[PDB]
Amino acid sequence: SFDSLSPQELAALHARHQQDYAALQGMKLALDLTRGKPSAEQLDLSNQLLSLPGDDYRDPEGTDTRNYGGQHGLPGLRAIFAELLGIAVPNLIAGNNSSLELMHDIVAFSMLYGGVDSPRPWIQEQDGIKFLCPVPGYDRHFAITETMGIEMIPIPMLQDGPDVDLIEELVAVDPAIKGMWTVPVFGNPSGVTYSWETVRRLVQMRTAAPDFRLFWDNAYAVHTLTLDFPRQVDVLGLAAKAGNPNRPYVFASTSKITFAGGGVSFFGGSLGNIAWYLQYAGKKSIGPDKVNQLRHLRFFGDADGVRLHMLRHQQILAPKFALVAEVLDQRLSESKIASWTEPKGGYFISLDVLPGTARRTVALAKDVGIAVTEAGASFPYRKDPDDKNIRIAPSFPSVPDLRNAVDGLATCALLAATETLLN
Amino acid sequence: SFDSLSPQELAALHARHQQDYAALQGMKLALDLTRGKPSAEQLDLSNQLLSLPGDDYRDPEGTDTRNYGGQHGLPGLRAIFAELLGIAVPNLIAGNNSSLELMHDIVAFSMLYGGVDSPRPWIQEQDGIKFLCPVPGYDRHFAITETMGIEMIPIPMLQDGPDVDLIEELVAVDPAIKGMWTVPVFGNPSGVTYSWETVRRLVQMRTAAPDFRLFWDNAYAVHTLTLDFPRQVDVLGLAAKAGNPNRPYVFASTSKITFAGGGVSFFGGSLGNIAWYLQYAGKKSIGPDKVNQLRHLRFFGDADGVRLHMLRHQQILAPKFALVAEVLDQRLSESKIASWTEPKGGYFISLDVLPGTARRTVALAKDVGIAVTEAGASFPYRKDPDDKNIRIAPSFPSVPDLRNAVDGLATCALLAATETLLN
Ligand SMILES: Cc1ncc(COP(=O)(O)O)c(/C=N/[C@@H](CC(=O)c2ccccc2N)C(=O)O)c1O
Ligand SMILES: Cc1ncc(COP(=O)(O)O)c(CN)c1O
Ligand SMILES: O=C(O)c1cc(O)c2ccccc2n1
Repeated sequence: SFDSLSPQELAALHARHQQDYAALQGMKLALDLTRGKPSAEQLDLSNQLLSLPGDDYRDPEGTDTRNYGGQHGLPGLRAIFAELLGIAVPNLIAGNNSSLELMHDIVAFSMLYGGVDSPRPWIQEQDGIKFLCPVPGYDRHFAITETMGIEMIPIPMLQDGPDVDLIEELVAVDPAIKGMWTVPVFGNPSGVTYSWETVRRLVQMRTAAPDFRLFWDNAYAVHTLTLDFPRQVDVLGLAAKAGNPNRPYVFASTSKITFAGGGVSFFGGSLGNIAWYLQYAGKKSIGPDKVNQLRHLRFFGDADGVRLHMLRHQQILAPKFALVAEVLDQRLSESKIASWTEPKGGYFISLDVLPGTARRTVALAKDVGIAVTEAGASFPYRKDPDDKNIRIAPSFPSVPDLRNAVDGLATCALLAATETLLN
Repeated sequence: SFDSLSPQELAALHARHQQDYAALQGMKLALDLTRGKPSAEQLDLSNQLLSLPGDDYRDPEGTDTRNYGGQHGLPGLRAIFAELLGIAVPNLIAGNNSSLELMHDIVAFSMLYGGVDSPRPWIQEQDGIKFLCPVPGYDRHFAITETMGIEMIPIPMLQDGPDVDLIEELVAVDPAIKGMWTVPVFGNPSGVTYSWETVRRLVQMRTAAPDFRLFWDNAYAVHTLTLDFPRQVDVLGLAAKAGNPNRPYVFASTSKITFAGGGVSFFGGSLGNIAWYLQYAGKKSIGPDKVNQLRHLRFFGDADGVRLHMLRHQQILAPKFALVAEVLDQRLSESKIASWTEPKGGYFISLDVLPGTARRTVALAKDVGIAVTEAGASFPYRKDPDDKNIRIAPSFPSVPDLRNAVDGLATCALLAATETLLN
């Protein structure tokens, strides 16, 4: 254990780490733990999509999916995800291949036009616009707010959601706070799922801004690492009962169900928000790709079809997550320099190494050929005040590559730890 | 000859037309000439896309199209349209199913961020922003500028392009004019193709705004109604020789080549404009749908494959355009109340009836069950100052429906003419 270590014991331990690191570099590795994309083996599960939908190009309504028209998306596919998400079909639309693009356009519409009940477009707010950002969180959420000039306020994540006490306090006195980024199930990468009590408070709390929005990015809605699927909290129902029906914007995607970048996105909200979004989305496109929505409807068949498909993903992913946890445990637990999540779903593991050493750890790994996500990536402005957090993405590499990559990463974290202790 | 006539005879002809209109009212019609979309017969030409790409999900470069990554689009598909458009592959990207969406986002980026060489974002221009709009023009272009609060200035269309003399005088002295909408080949709905000399002048003219842009929406680039395809003028090359390389934004689409709403879009520009667009598009999406780009590349094979496919469209469309022309000629020519285009390509015929009667003509047709595009639809703010222009969309209906609909429209146009003449 490294808080109990003598001065000689630390110098010798640092020396052993130096040899481990020397040995590691001599292996000339070329490994990568940085992107959360499905493995080829996962993608193969959806290869039937590559020959679908075949000659019958009509959906169950009789719609010719090959021709212009229809902003809402195919109702038959929406009905499947309506069940999975617990959102009524009229409150859910299906888009193109990117939920991020839906999230981006909603922010852009808010800047240029204002939301459905905004006093003015957000670009006209002379004191600027703020979003609350539970951390660790999703760097592509932060990039959207950063690029639009929206200030980001980081919020600690707790076991069953973010720090709602803190959130409630900020929004009570600051009318400039217009939004909050969330991934409310198996968060990227905390792995935290918001409890019902957390959700109830977030949709009931009084906000100084009358048009405050929850960006409810349910990217991992069905993405279990066990054989159970999580119950979806009824965020839209709770918000309406609280008198804030327009507050949540719900997003989902099949990027990690079928093809990453070749899937279908979803947006859910109040009827007022659906009409608001479609009014402005109609200036941008005649409508989404109905053929790809038809392929997905034919492939899935129904919601049980999606569930069955997700357990097939789970059987591939779960051993990779178990391996990462075991390796971190065997290399790091005794030193007590680190801690990590053991998620029940989602695509990431969040590792905290010794404070003050995360950047160094990442740099050490890069010079032995192990690519590790940049330090601070899960924080707005890439600013991790403790310089401790590293994201690990287990999905893509083979099991043997994953073992080599995480064992090397652990070697780098230990040497970085002894380096800082000696100073 | 209506305009030279004899008052009881004018009254008698009006009585004649009324009998024609009563007859039309009997036939209990339900017809529609408003839909600029491919017929089901045209869409059938591309039904093999519904089973593509099949088992081989890799492009020629080995890219797994089922997984994340890559903003430019598949190089093999870009190479086909690079040849068709005369734009080098690095200067052309392929998007999702909507070129309109590319145009919208570029305008949105210009408002929020400014273009690559703008002095400031357009939303920071205290005197506002204007676009030049050749008329008749594309209403969805006008909807983008209208929704963004960009003032539109209509420009008369002439035989070989818009009124370049007028355009040159406006842009030289007004720094608020930032852009011009164009459809430079087979314009929607004028059918006018910009001449080589016109293109040359538009890319050389001095503009008061240093970041003036030509929105070069080449929607109908290969969409001939004869057995020959137009030359593509090298707008990007000519602009670069003029010292204005950033001036043109080129757009294209397969919406009327393969599936309308299920095709692939394209954006072309200087290397600076490509990098500028992708920088901000990268905040919106991880990237476009490579699998649909793969289906199109596999379906088309090469540029000659696209050309032959377009000739298959021409065989379906040309008799429909010929029928409309034949009916208008036989019913309206003697009266001299009207004139219409005879386009060599594109999707529309532009009809001018007697000035002051277009709104009435449309109402009369609707009241006998013939839906006709509303007066002013091809003008910014829906303002046709002469109340004469009607757009005809020949592509969608069957030959018998097209014949009945255009013949009905003529009766309404004739009846509307005699009404105003007696008044
Ligand atoms: C919470 C949340 N919301 C939306 C999305 C995007 O989903 P859409 O495809 O529908 O737009 C995500 C996805 N995250 C992944 C994927 C990712 O970034 C990535 C980026 C570049 C190259 C490869 C990649 N694998 C990651 O963080 O690595 C996400 O976690
Ligand atoms: C001139 C023009 N530009 C753009 C578009 C939009 O095409 P897309 O389907 O690629 O958005 C159309 C529709 N045919 C059009 O006529
Ligand atoms: O939904 C539509 O029917 C629609 C909308 C458009 O902008 C079109 C443009 C060109 C051609 C057909 C079009 N059709």
